[PDB]
Amino acid sequence: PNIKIFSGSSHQDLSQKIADRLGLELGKVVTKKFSNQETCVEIGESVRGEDVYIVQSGCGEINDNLMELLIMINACKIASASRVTAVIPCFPYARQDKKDKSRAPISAKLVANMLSVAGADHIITMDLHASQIQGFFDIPVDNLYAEPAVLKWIRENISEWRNCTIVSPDAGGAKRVTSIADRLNVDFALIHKEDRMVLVGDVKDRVAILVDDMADTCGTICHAADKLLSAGATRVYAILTHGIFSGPAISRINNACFEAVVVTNTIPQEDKMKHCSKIQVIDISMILAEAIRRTHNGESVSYLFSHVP
Amino acid sequence: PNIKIFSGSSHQDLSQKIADRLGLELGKVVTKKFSNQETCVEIGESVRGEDVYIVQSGCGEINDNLMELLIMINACKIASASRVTAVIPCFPYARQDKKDKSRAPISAKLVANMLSVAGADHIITMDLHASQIQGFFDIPVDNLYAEPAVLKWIRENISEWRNCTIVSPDAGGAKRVTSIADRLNVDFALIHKEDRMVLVGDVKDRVAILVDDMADTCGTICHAADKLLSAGATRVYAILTHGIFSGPAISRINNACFEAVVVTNTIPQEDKMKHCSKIQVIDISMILAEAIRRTHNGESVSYLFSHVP
Amino acid sequence: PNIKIFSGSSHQDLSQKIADRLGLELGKVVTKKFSNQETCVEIGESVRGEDVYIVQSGCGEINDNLMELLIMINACKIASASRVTAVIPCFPYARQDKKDKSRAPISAKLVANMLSVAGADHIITMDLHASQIQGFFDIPVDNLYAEPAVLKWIRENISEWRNCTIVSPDAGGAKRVTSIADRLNVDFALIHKEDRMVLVGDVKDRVAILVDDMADTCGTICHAADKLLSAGATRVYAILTHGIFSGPAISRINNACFEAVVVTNTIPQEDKMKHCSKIQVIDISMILAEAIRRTHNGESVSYLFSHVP
Amino acid sequence: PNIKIFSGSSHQDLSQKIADRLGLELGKVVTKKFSNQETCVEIGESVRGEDVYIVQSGCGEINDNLMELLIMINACKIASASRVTAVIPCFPYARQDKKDKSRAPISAKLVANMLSVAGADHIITMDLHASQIQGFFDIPVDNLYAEPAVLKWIRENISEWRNCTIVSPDAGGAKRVTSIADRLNVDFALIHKEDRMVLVGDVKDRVAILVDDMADTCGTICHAADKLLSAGATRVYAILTHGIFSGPAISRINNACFEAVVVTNTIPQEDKMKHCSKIQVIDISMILAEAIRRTHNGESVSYLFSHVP
Amino acid sequence: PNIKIFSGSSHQDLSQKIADRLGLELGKVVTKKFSNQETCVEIGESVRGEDVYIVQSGCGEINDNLMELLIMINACKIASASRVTAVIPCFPYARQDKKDKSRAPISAKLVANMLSVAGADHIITMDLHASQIQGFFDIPVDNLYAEPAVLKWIRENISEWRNCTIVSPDAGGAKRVTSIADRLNVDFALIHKEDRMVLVGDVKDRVAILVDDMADTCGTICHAADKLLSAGATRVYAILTHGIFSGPAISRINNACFEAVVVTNTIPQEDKMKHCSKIQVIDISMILAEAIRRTHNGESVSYLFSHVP
Ligand SMILES: Nc1ncnc2c1ncn2[C@@H]1O[C@H](COP(=O)(O)OP(=O)(O)OP(=O)(O)O)[C@@H](O)[C@H]1O
Ligand SMILES: Nc1ncnc2c1ncn2[C@@H]1O[C@H](COP(=O)(O)OP(=O)(O)OP(=O)(O)O)[C@@H](O)[C@H]1O
Ligand SMILES: Nc1ncnc2c1ncn2[C@@H]1O[C@H](COP(=O)(O)OP(=O)(O)OP(=O)(O)O)[C@@H](O)[C@H]1O
Ligand SMILES: Nc1ncnc2c1ncn2[C@@H]1O[C@H](COP(=O)(O)OP(=O)(O)OP(=O)(O)O)[C@@H](O)[C@H]1O
Ligand SMILES: Nc1ncnc2c1ncn2[C@@H]1O[C@H](COP(=O)(O)OP(=O)(O)OP(=O)(O)O)[C@@H](O)[C@H]1O
Ligand SMILES: [Mg+2]
Ligand SMILES: [Mg+2]
Ligand SMILES: [Mg+2]
Ligand SMILES: [Mg+2]
Ligand SMILES: [Mg+2]
Ligand SMILES: [Mg+2]
Ligand SMILES: [Mg+2]
Ligand SMILES: [Mg+2]
Ligand SMILES: [Mg+2]
Ligand SMILES: [Mg+2]
Repeated sequence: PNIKIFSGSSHQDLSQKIADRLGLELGKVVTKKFSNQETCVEIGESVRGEDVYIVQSGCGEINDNLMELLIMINACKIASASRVTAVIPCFPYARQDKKDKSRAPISAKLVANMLSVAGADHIITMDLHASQIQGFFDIPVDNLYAEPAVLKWIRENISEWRNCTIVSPDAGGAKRVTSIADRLNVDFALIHKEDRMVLVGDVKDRVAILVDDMADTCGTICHAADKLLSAGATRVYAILTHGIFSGPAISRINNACFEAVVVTNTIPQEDKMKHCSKIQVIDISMILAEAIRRTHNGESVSYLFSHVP
Repeated sequence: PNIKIFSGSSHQDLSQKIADRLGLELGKVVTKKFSNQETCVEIGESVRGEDVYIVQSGCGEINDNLMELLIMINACKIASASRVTAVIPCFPYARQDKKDKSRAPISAKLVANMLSVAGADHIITMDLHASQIQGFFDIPVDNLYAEPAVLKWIRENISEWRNCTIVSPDAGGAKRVTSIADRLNVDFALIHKEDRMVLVGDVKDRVAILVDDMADTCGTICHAADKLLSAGATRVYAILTHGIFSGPAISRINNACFEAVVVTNTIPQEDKMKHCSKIQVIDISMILAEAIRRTHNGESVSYLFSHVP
Repeated sequence: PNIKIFSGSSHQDLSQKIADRLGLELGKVVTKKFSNQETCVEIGESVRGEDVYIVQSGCGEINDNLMELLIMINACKIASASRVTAVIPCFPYARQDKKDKSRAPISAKLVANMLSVAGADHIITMDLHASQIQGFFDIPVDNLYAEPAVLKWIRENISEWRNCTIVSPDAGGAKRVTSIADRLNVDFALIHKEDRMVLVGDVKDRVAILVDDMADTCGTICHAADKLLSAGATRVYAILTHGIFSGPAISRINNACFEAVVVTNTIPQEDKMKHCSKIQVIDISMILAEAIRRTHNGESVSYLFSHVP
Repeated sequence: PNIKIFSGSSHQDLSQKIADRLGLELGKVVTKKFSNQETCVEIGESVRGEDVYIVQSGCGEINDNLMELLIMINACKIASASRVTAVIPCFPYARQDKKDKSRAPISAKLVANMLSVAGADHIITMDLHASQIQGFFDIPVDNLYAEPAVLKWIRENISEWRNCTIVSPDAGGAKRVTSIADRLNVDFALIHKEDRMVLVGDVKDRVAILVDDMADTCGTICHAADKLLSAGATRVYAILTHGIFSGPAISRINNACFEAVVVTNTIPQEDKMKHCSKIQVIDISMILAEAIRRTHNGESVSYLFSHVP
Repeated sequence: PNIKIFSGSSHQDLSQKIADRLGLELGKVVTKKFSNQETCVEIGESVRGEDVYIVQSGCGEINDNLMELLIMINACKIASASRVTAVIPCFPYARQDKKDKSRAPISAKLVANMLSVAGADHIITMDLHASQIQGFFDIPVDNLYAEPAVLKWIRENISEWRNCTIVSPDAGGAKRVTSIADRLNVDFALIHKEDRMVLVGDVKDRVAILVDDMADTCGTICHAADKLLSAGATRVYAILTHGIFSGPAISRINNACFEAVVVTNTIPQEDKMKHCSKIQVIDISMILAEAIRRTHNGESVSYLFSHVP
């Protein structure tokens, strides 16, 4: 059983980077639309008895990409692939992980059920919005972390990183920032709203680094950055694993005081970089490629939680 | 068939680093000396049907270490190991690779024959003194290169690396330096002796980096560094993959003008670092571990010739 | 046990010269081709209990000549010759002596293995491309040197030889030229490429003598000669032990500034001399004959490294 | 371990047919000549841990093709292929399988030794001239038979095949023809020379089918066909597994009385078909492909001795 | 072909004694260490067509001496010596001649393989620990016996030798002592441990002579001597062919009751004699010289099993 990497249409550059790191060519697949806009998928090579990995992120036209992924999984499964793995760098509907006093769907659970019923045997993803989403599955889920790559970027790009403060934009992400603060041996601050925000932790004359899983409309991080500059910070960075940047995010970032907005490439960023000078991209294709290769060879994946490959 | 890593007594720190990078514990082996100083080897665990890797460098008490390696290979082979690989970071007797108008042995060929007859199926080594030594074997030999790690060190440690000159100490190593000069887009200079040395290539007001496979007595690199300072160089570095440092090497380096003497850890360096402040060590255990893991899994090893893992 | 000299079809003039110097007639052998172009060999006399020497150079139709040599060795060995020696003035595939970051064969090692398995007990050759090729064998290899004959030619043909400069075309051959420069007590210069070439050593108003093991396409020596004339040299000679002269070599030499291109007769040269006026031939049949006679009589062969017989 | 099929330059059409029947693409390899006509081989993809099959027949420029095959085997073996198999449809030097009161080489044994020393683990060939050549190896040799394909051709092309006579051109091939005569339930005749030939077996008013392993100069089969027409045969066919057709074979066949000269495609035939109308080709690529696939999967190869796949 | 005797650095006095008995001078060889402690060997005279004997015992720095011997053998073999013989008075790793329910090497077999692959044609040794080691070779091995010299010493040094008892220290050596007891016409006793030892055979008022192949730490012979004095012996001698005397052997012998500890000079003894008064040395250089001369002249070597020359 050999590795076969297939790309959905969502993030083809990431799939190519992963394939190069694995020393493989992308599997032959046609993924287009019929005239009535139904997804058309044709696997152009035999996957019989192979270990198939389908790379598709929850970005762009999310429902189209999700249906493409489900259809590709189904096609590979009924084509007698030995194992089918969904590599989903940004998990769609992850923020709908609970009801919370509302007659709302748990869309993340529905997506997990659909992936299971399509025939996925395994899920590889990066920085799930809530790690409880792992429990939405009955198949194994490897939730990778961008934190090693983030730490690497911080050390090689922020000269004052030993005196910086890692800041959570809200009370929800504090855990994450504390982890980073522990790995860098720096202070960590929290910010939460009472339209006013309150900040705990000295940030004067120090570089502040907001850290988060995602930036969708960037209202949260822009408000946090305004507060950090109010409290005497020297420069404010924002580091996010998922740069969705929908709606007014680009305009707000352009009008914000960030020195840089670093995001990983779990979502393609070329279009946003055109209209926003201060967006920078961390490659995480090495982490994804190593996770694929370790799941295939039966090596430890959790080794990657703390080690940059 | 699983990976089993065994350490000879020559370089136990390197073996441990490799084992950690592989996520494995070192195999149980007793390697001591009988009273009459014959090597005693006892494999403390079953290696039947396993892929065995024995790590032993040509350093320290070279003949003792070589005999230890041969005895361990023999013990694993008659213990029904599926495959036995010798991981020899610094190949012993590599400099005796030819006769050249002398009634001399070709000791490198003798060592290759002894390794083959002991039962080695495969050799992993780093920067063979002459790559023709690969032809001394009939079994496959993977000759790894420290060059990716050297390039990484140069970029992250020499601030002026874009304006530096890579210098060969002699005409023999020019190929190597040209390779490095190609990967950095810098000038390359040669130095050869006519007790006088002649240098080709502008080095004034520029950082010079001597590059070589090994430093035994360091007469070559010390003379080259003196010449480089004569020709107006600003600082002179020396980068070698094998830091043997025998005889008067430490005193000469201490009396030399080197800013630093960077060597890889194919040979243990802790004792030399005690008596020489300007020696610095590049870890190459990641390259060796990746080579072991790729030979085991049937992935491409030559991928490592240009990529730091 | 008497000497029997057999000629392959590659270089019959050299075999005849060697046989005359030994006071012997060439052994009766038929070496032709079957209709389907397979080599046909028939030993026309008994070689039982004899010391057999088969002369065949790696020239012309190289694979045909090599197969002829292997077949003749096999025929003599199963005909109960006491000892079989391959006299190979120019060793085929000598330039494929290593892999060097390529998925390439080590063809020189393969040729050595084939010669050993055909039944060769001993190899006599001249100026191996790399002396490490000696280690590719387990049988003894005598690598003779054309240097004594070259020194003789230089003294008797270049009137200004005491003020000449011996020049290496590249960094690889410097050793050789230094040896010659030591035996003549003259200056030695190096030339290496950075499409531009750099020359170290005064050559103005002095005769320059490029020295090398072989000239295949003569791009190297022609570029070196152009550079030497640029640097004010009076006349430029080229002396090579192996005159392969394949491809465009004859046209380039005809368009080059060489006063003469001296080569030994390890490879037949009559055809090339027809189309190139400035090619001159040094006879080395005396060295080969003396080496054969000394190996037969158990006298010192290395005596020939410095003495013209 | 996957199948990798590599083509030598001798018979690229056959290699492509085999690759298509296996559902594979031919492995990336460069096989050209250096300027001095030495074979140049570069394996363009990793073969590490793979089951490598190199297809090269003993045809055309036989010594060049044989050296190409040996060099490719060596390149794959030192590139750490798990297993290397030589697929040699027509075995070179097969007719030099003995000495027989001559001081001649046993060239077939030399070729076997060279293949073994190059690193071949297994040989697949078709209709060895003498099956004793199998004993020239110590590695397994699968000698396939064209007889099933020949029987198929006879039944579907000769309408009178139930009343035909299978004829041996000489006493040596009688076994073969008897085998065929047994599988068709027809008469079998022998022909041997006393310049006159004597024929045993009624052939009047019956179609005669000469059968043989090879046709080199076609003197044997042309003389046999003349004798068969003398003895009242209606039509004479010739069926050979190896159509070498060297020397005057094409002219003799054109002047002969054969209805057809059927040969297998162990040797490329397109050029000969241009100048000879009555040559016809049986495809045996299915037999070779099935043999490769069965050796790879550990299924029975001898199943193919009697079954067309 | 003449005799050439070369000395390794292990036992130069023995080599000189052998050379004098042969009427020869020791061959010119340089055997030193490079700076990094690799063995350096240079044969200072032509050995072409000669019968070369290299004398090196398994004593002192055993792995260094063994590597020296292998390198010297290789140098002589590629220097076209007609025959190379290793004269190894004490065979290294002889006690590691089996595994015996342990995952241990058979180091003696490895040493034999290394000697064969270095190019040894013949082995001369004295009192192999187990004569089965002869079967570890495919080349002839002459295992000489010190017994004639021991018998001579006993008769000329022990006045009561006709009434003495020859004693084995263990059950393993009984054969040897019985041989001696047969040649002297005396009683023979055995001793074996049950920390207690049991002795069979009357030894009261009689001189006892322990006999053995080697004394390494001398625990065995010291315990045996204590038991012999317990059983009423008058004086106790110990005679060993190999006096290794490593570890605490000298102190134990000094504290033991031995009248004398006689050893042969297969291992140099001058240093041990300085610190131990009761060590005495039998010269066996006459046996070794006669064995060399008889192998050279084709005379019977086994003649020496019973005759002092
Ligand atoms: N794609 C989406 N874009 C924007 N809002 C979304 C999206 N999907 C779900 N939501 C809504 O966003 C809210 C979830 O917000 P969020 O994850 O920031 O906070 P939380 O889950 O309440 O707390 P926390 O993550 O801090 O523990 C819900 O009201 C949910 O319906
Ligand atoms: N361990 C050793 N320490 C020192 N010198 C050694 C050692 N082993 C061999 N030598 C000697 O060193 C010489 C080889 O030197 P070196 O490798 O620097 O140059 P080279 O092979 O002549 O040329 P180059 O490597 O530049 O092509 C030989 O004379 C060899 O005998
Ligand atoms: N017959 C041949 N003709 C031309 N090129 C060849 C031939 N055989 C091998 N080569 C190629 O030529 C190259 C070897 O070149 P060359 O011997 O001039 O330099 P090198 O070995 O890199 O260095 P140097 O000899 O200076 O130490 C390799 O790429 C090899 O594949
Ligand atoms: N390529 C070749 N082309 C032509 N003749 C060859 C070739 N190779 C060898 N020969 C010669 O052909 C003869 C072998 O002929 P052939 O195989 O037809 O008959 P055989 O071996 O004597 O008997 P049979 O095969 O009938 O049992 C030998 O003299 C051999 O030297
Ligand atoms: N150089 C050495 N010094 C000490 N012990 C050694 C040495 N080499 C091997 N040994 C160990 O010594 C043991 C062999 O002991 P010894 O030869 O005295 O007895 P044996 O082979 O069991 O029996 P015996 O020789 O009486 O038939 C083994 O355990 C072996 O590993
Ligand atoms: Mg939430
Ligand atoms: Mg949040
Ligand atoms: Mg060297
Ligand atoms: Mg050097
Ligand atoms: Mg070269
Ligand atoms: Mg060159
Ligand atoms: Mg025949
Ligand atoms: Mg026939
Ligand atoms: Mg024992
Ligand atoms: Mg004992």
